[PDB]
Amino acid sequence: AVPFVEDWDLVQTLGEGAYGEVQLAVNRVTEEAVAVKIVDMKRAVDCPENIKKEICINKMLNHENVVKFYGHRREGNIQYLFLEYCSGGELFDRIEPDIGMPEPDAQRFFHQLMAGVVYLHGIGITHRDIKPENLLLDERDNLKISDFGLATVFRYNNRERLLNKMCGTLPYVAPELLKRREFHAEPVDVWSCGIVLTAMLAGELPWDQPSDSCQEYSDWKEKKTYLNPWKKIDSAPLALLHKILVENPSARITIPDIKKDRWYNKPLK
Ligand SMILES: N[C@H](COc1cncc(-c2ccc3c(c2)/C(=C/c2ccc[nH]2)C(=O)N3)c1)Cc1c[nH]c2ccccc12
Repeated sequence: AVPFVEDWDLVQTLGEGAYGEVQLAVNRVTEEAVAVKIVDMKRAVDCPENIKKEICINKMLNHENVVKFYGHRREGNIQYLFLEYCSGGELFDRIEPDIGMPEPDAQRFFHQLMAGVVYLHGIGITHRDIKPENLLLDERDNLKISDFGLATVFRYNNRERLLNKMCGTLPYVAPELLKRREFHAEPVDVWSCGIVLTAMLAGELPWDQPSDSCQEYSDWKEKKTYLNPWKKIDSAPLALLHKILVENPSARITIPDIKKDRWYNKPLK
């Protein structure tokens, strides 16, 4: 075999957190760039099971819209995850505050968001947590979902399993996830997408949590869109968010339909 092909240099860190340390690894021969997550299984009850599922799931993914997987290699506590690098950073830094971005692009990024999700759900896999700082980019600004830590299989042998685990992100989390003891899983993800849109359409979140106890959120129901944060969102998409961000998860436009949307299939715009 070719010499020095297993050695990757550690240039800079891509992040930092309570998850671990995803460093940017570069080959030693080809200079092939890759990201490496350094999750640490500590003590005697916490990650050893949560990192296994992640590693266990990333072994199913295979789409140009999802953090490509390569492998891993356990070294006791220090675990290394080799996932497709991204020079296009996160979409999170592509959103201007109280502004957003060129509509013609949000429509774009949205599509890809649906492709990955479509994909996932296709094989019965919920991400249970979507958001800009997760939706990465590449050299061609091609959206690429990431972070399958809070992922879980909702469908196995054509037998959808309902959920109950309330793990996500309060603003981006669905509303029924904070109301019903049990609930489907596909929807929640779609709802989490709607935000992503307005997030790229308004350059600001809509609320803190989809609860009647939250000011604005209450108004979004009364259809109070007049000059509210949903003022920077033209009808075209806002009409889609009306259908998306719907109270009754048992009446929330799907993806096969999001696809059928009018703003969703509008040229350039
Ligand atoms: N590990 C997390 C980051 O979330 C991730 C979890 N799992 C996987 C990834 C991940 C996977 C593949 C990746 C990247 C990131 C990545 C990031 C990147 C940054 C700049 C350019 N590229 C890349 O190019 N390929 C990222 C750090 C964190 C944990 N808790 C936090 C609280 C606040 C801020 C950060 C964190």
